Amino acid sequence: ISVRGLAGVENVTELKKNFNRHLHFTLVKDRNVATPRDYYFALAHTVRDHLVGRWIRTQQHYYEKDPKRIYYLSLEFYMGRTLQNTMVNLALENACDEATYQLGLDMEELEEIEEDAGLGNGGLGRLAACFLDSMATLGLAAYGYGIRYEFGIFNQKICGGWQMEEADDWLRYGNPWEKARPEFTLPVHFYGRVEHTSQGAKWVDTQVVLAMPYDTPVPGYRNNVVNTMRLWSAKAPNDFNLKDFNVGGYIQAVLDRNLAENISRVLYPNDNFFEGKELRLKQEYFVVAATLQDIIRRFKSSKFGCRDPVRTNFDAFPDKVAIQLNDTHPSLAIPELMRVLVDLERLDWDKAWEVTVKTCAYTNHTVIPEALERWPVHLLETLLPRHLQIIYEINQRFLNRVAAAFPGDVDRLRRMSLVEEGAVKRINMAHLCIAGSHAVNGVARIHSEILKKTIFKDFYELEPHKFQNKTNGITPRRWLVLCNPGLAEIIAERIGEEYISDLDQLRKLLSYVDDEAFIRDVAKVKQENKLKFAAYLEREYKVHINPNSLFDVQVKRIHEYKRQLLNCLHVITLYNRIKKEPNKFVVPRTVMIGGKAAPGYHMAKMIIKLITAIGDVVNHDPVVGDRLRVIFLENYRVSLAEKVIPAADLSEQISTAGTEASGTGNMKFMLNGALTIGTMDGANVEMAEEAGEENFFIFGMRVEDVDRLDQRGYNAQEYYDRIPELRQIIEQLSSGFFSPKQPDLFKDIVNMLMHHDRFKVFADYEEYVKCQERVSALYKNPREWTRMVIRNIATSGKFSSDRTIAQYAREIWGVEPSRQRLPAPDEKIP
Amino acid sequence: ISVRGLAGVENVTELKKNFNRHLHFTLVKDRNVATPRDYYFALAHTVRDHLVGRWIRTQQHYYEKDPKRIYYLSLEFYMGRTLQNTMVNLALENACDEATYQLGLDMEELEEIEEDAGLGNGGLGRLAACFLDSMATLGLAAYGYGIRYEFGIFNQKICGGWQMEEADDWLRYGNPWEKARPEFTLPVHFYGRVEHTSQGAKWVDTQVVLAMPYDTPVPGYRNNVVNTMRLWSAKAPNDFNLKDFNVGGYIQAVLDRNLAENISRVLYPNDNFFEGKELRLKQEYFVVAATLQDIIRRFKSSKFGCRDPVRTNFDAFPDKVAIQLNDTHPSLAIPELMRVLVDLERLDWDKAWEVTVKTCAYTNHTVIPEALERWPVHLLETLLPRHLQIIYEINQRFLNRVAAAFPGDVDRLRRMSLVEEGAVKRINMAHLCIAGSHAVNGVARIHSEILKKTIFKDFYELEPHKFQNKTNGITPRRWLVLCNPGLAEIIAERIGEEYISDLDQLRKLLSYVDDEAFIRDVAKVKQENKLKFAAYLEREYKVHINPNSLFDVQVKRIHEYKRQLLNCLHVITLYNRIKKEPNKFVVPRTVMIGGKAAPGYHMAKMIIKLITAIGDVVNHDPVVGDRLRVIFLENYRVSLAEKVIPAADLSEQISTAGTEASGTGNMKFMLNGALTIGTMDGANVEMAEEAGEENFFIFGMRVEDVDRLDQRGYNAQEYYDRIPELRQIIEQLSSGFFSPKQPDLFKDIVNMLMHHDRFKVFADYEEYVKCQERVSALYKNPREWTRMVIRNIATSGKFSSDRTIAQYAREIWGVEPSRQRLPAPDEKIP
Ligand SMILES: *Cc1c(COP(=O)(O)O)cnc(C)c1O
Ligand SMILES: *Cc1c(COP(=O)(O)O)cnc(C)c1O
Ligand SMILES: O=P(O)(O)OC[C@H]1O[C@H](O)C[C@@H](O)[C@@H]1O
Ligand SMILES: O=P(O)(O)OC[C@H]1O[C@H](O)C[C@@H](O)[C@@H]1O
Repeated sequence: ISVRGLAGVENVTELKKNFNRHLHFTLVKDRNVATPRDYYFALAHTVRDHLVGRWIRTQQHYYEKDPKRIYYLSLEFYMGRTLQNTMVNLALENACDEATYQLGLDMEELEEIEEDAGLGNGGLGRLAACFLDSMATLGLAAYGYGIRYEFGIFNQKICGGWQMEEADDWLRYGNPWEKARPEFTLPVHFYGRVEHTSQGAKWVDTQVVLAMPYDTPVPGYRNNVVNTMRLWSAKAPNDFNLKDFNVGGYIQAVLDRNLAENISRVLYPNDNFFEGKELRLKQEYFVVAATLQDIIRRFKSSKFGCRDPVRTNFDAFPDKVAIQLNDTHPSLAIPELMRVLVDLERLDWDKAWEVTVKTCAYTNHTVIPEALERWPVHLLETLLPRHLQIIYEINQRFLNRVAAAFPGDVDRLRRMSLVEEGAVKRINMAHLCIAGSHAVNGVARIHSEILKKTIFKDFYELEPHKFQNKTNGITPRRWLVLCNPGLAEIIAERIGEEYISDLDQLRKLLSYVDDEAFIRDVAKVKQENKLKFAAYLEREYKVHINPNSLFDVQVKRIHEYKRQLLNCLHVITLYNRIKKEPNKFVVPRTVMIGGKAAPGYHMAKMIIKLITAIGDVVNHDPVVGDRLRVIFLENYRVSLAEKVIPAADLSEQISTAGTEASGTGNMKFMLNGALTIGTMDGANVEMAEEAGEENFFIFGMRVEDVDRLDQRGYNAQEYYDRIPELRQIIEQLSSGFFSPKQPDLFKDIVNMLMHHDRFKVFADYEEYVKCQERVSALYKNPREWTRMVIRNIATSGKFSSDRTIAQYAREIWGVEPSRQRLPAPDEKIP
Repeated sequence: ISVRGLAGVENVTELKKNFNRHLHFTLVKDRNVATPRDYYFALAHTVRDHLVGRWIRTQQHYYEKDPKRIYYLSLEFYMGRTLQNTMVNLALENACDEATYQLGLDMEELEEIEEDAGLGNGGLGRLAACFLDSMATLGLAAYGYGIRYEFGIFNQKICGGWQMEEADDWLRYGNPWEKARPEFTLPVHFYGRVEHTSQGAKWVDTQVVLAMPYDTPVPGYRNNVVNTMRLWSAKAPNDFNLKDFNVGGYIQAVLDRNLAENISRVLYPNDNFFEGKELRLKQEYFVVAATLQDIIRRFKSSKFGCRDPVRTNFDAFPDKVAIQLNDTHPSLAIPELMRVLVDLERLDWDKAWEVTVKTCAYTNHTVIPEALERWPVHLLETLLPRHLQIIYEINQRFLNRVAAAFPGDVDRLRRMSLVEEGAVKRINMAHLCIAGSHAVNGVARIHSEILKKTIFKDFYELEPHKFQNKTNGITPRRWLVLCNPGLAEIIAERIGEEYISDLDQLRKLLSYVDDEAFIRDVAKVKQENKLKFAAYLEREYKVHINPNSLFDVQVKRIHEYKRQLLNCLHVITLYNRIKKEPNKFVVPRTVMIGGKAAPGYHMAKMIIKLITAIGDVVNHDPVVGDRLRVIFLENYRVSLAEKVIPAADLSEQISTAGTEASGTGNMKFMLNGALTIGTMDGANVEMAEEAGEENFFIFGMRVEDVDRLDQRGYNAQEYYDRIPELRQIIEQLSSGFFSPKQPDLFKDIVNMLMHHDRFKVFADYEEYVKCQERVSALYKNPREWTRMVIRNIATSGKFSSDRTIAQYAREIWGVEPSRQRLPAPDEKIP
């Protein structure tokens, strides 16, 4: 059937009775009333049963051996569905497929019922999920720590061409994967004040919110390692949240509990944009405060909570603990770790600081200013009084270091401060992270260099040793084996199965680049994938596409820097050329654009309306026929990504050079048989460098050209003046060609493009359509297109998150990865 | 070990492996980290496994045979713990005891970990729980319908002698008994307006709240019948509760969902007191609206949703459905049933009314005016516009009936109206229930008569056939076998086990009233029970009592009508007499008073403070020694009741004649070997009538005397003037003898007692202490005390809820009870 494992005789039988056990005992139903949803839960519980045995022994193991623990703090974990992925990593897919078949059910149909765990916005949240899978696969004693939001990223609905947001109640029917652990509930403090008494400061008169943990298993790939992802839930204490007496109402007091619990209710839907709301800041401290207590508790036990030197010496803390900051969101971990060590454990400042800097590491994800976390001091002052005091003290000592290193450089002092003066004083969280971490890293080589040359130049000059680079990557398991079994199978037919946990081996496919059978096969799976997607489209969304056309897709969050607008300009150009010479042949294309816009991002929502507007015109023009279709992929999410990427021919990674830190969707497309048209931005550079620029469609300005243009001054009018095709499009938008009933509907877009384009869209237009012509030319030659595809796939190995993690492990965390199978799952009950 | 069933070889082994299965697979723990709480859950899941098989077949059965269904609507279901009760009804107690023993655990210790299901206030809520058990035991196709509050009755804490309320988060660790059924979620409407168009009225522009059901199994006693208790939870739709667009905030919109969901958040802690809050009215419509849709859906299927006459003829509705109203709380079921039949199903008014009256029945629980539900019309007008219109129309037609029956009786017309004029117009819910129900019943013979003679006299004259009586009762399973296995065993040694489901057979114990061994045994179990309670007291609450003293206990909600105050006056009297003649012998007593006061009931909370105040003085007076102890039983609830009642010698049921409708605690004490000192009120009359007034300690005014006194005019000063002992007590309270630091602390109590005593406490004082002397005299003669106890126990059979239900079944519901074992639980999987 494929290498989805063995469909053993004993195990298919075992699976079936357990499926029935759960349907009866767990779901309390009987075959005559069970619905596809009940069937999905019976299977889910059956699959979950197979990894609890391994989960327990993996955790017990770490307790016995006591290795260095890796804590990955992130406010986002974009997990997606977990049924299939678990089957894959446990080599249970074929057996389950067989068993459910014999039970007379379609597994694929049941998989579609599982709700996505959308606890993320985009890149940052998905990176964290890929990292978790890789860390488990490399046998690291790693824990994912975050917030269990009851409402993840909103579900997007397109009404009248506009985006409509609606609550993502992903827990409505329950989550069979998580395991509530009320018994490990911890208290977290807010507000209050600071008392300076005799021997130390005291954080007093605080409001308490409880943090209840929920554990979700993270199985490695076929090695029997099952790590833990612990998500915190907010819970109100029963006392003061009732006991602070003297009139108010008993009923009201109970109803008001949903005020402390609102902390974990919803994820902020902002991608690469900072919103200084109090609720956000509370979420950030909540995950940090709770997580640290858990970290120290585990440390206090270790082998020190037995003997060792005997005296809670936190000198070994950094040797046993490593906490990674996914961006600046969990940055309060730095002052919080100090608060505990100094205030509670009573270590002297300097010893505490040494421990802190040595166990923390920060990962930066973007260079755009509006994405930078700068919290107003009045907010920190009110909510976390003691932490503000600690930050000021950290700032005081750090600046003194700078003054001593650069005597008389007074501007450098204000530039590097963690405290920013002005309208309102703010705390620069990124500066806090650099100072309290022993390693700071970019997510792609060019991004890492830009940090050193630009944004954090002063910091780099101060401590050059801190700055590193760790190019992102994706997990080959979910992003290849799981979403594209067809491609995975043909690859395995030639080079084996070891590449799933050793992607570098894909290089061996280079020697089949002229193989006639392989070329035919690679081309065949892509065709089958396109056919399956085209079908899904009519199935779930309804209104036909042509599977023979080139599948041009751009899927990612809607941003001005991602330039979905530049994609739009090309689409309109194609249309206009067809309308000019109707009876001329052009390569057919289905351009698919999908993504979510943050609710308050007006421009982004205006762009979604433009895309659908273009589609309304283009898709109903009889002269165009089936040569050009414009489709807006609704509710883009992980599960939707697993469907479109395998069916894509052209991947669009066209951000303005220097704005996309790395990107990961790009890598997803490369490994799945799509060719890339993009700019020399983020990881695109390392991808073209790995595949050879000849096998990539690079166009536009490089970083240097962008900067030259800024010195000069960017004037969009010039481009409008010298390019008639560009002019024609802008006047079409301005006159209502795309919005008849509301002719001035797109005035904001035109106004912006002509007068305040921060991402110089017009500047890359000419080179962009010229380059698009080149891809169309190559698509006309199937054999050569496929051969170039083989060159990309065979060369994408460097982009596996296993490689990224192995580097973090060795160069930051100080641990050694291991592909050693944990001693089976085998029963056992001590 | 006792007759807690057989401890079979095959079944004790089977239990143990399943206990381990769950500990591993369900709890995801391993013996080395499992805590008593984990052990309790493994056992709970193991026990729950044994009744799912029976649950499924019982329900499937009713679907096949299609008998008349009984729907018990109640806003309260005071369930308590369910582990032991399930073991008892499934004859699993000994096997579980054995198995857990072999696993090296104490079952009793694990039982104590289960949280009470406190979804009730007192009598009314517990009656509903006893009824559910009896209905299952008598094999009736009955369903309990209510609200799944996430916060039940508050947990009471005594601080400084004052009651402190704190949230009852009974779901914190989860509920292994319930089964969420998200797939049967229903929509419920609120607000909106009424549109009168061409063919009928339309309820329009309504706010929608979803009702999600949770099913809990209700096993009958050893007959393999497992009925269902369905509790509704409020859930916000994802749409409008987000989709009603045009600024407000996306985050805020999501946070605001906890506004529609506040409907099922907390139970109103009012016992026999009406609070006209909107939230309450919403809870009342919510349970009614959701439940009815479920009832009709099941009816539409029946055997009509196949064939029968063919044409949704609701003429057979009353033949297939019976809905019982537990008080007036679910009274909106009457107009709601009409709304559906008329507005949605389009039946003519008269046909709809006929169906409605014929399927509904109302149970009244009290005669005090402040407990009566009179909803302001402006509230119904805003929240349920169409229902108000229907009520007015029902009122119009009913009054016309009255006018036609009593021509010219204009006062009778205003007196009987469902609408009350005055300050604000209100809707008398009790009048609504009488008019739209075919049967109205009291809960005790005297209460039932009072309804006919007083409160509902006019209604009785109009339709004498509606009014009935159904004396309350309690379940012998939880209230004897479960809480007092020792007494149950010795009874079974003589007369067998058939009495557990046929309590009348207790009469056979009358022939052992002179049996020397029995007298010794009955006396022995009571001593063992007292010893176990005295221990529990020091264990969990700490500060000694003497097990040889008479255990004088009064446990029920704190009310002015229950007269805990009269109990207090006696306690102080005892104290004062001892202080007068210290070296005189008096029978030792431990008087225990326990109960919860509604948060806003100032007097009730003042009484709790008085009780603890008396204890502070009495319990620390060296001259008193161990002869007199005053203890306030904290957090009285079902689980606490199962501990004190079996250990009681004297039961206090001293309400003012004519105020306690029936009472049920009284019956609990009678069946458990306690003698009763009380007034001729509620069921007390039927109890003394059953045991013989000679075996009861009756004192005080009868109803007639109370009324004579009211004609005359009650003057408390008279009693104060003629009774020196009474005078001495009042002046002690007034001068601070019981409150040194705050001498005027109890001025409200004294003021009330002397000037506004609605329950004439002083009037029953003399006869009360005189009578208390008589019980002390009899306690001095162990043999005779025990013999009188045997007379009460042997004669309590009439007070089993099986008898009550059998009567409801035959005289109201029109169904026949059956003690037929359902065809085993046996596997099966169709
Ligand atoms: C991989 C992924 C992303 C990131 O895409 P980029 O093109 O790097 O912005 C965003 N959303 C989802 C659903 C993803 O799977
Ligand atoms: C039986 C019971 C009641 C009712 O007691 P009465 O004396 O009839 O008021 C109240 N609360 C609990 C805990 C009960 O078990
Ligand atoms: O003790 P910590 O590491 O917090 O948690 C360890 C626990 O993790 C998971 O919930 C699985 C469970 O078997 C294990 O006992
Ligand atoms: O169809 P209704 O009567 O609503 O519910 C019937 C269901 O009740 C319970 O949840 C047990 C389950 O086995 C049964 O199928």
